[PDB]
Amino acid sequence: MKLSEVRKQLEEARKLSPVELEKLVREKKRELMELRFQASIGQLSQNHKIRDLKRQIARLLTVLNEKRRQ
RNA sequence: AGAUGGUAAGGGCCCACGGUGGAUGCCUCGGCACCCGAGCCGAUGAAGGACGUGGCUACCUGCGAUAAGCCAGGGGG
Ligand SMILES: [Mg+2]
Ligand SMILES: [Mg+2]
Ligand SMILES: [Mg+2]
Ligand SMILES: [Mg+2]
Ligand SMILES: [Mg+2]
Ligand SMILES: [Mg+2]
Ligand SMILES: [Mg+2]
Ligand SMILES: [Mg+2]
Ligand SMILES: [Mg+2]
Ligand SMILES: [Mg+2]
Ligand SMILES: [Mg+2]
Ligand SMILES: [Mg+2]
Repeated sequence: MKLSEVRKQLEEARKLSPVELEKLVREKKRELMELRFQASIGQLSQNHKIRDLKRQIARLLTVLNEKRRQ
């Protein structure tokens, strides 16, 4: 993902609530499964997408944790 | 009558060139010694592991379902 889009993800994420973070992670985890399936039948040429999503989910969960941590 | 040479199945010595083999010289990612520095970790679960972890991944390294990585500060260019 582009560095600027990462900052953007963090700012937008940091504005969210725990619950909104949970919904969004769950959606991204879903979107990853779709990607996995496509990789397995050979229809995902754009395979950088998998590394990306996995890190968005990390970043989000990382932030969720920030939120709950205090 | 007499007498003396060309035989090489193969062998031997020498010479040339090779094959095998990995000495020797040079080399060094490594080791060794001394000196200096520095010296605890663990229930906030250690040391050390198992199994995982990559779009394609046998192994090693890294990492832990947030899985060759997540956030922030500093450095660097
Ligand atoms: Mg004769
Ligand atoms: Mg002969
Ligand atoms: Mg002969
Ligand atoms: Mg002889
Ligand atoms: Mg020879
Ligand atoms: Mg020498
Ligand atoms: Mg020590
Ligand atoms: Mg350990
Ligand atoms: Mg491993
Ligand atoms: Mg990042
Ligand atoms: Mg940094
Ligand atoms: Mg920086």
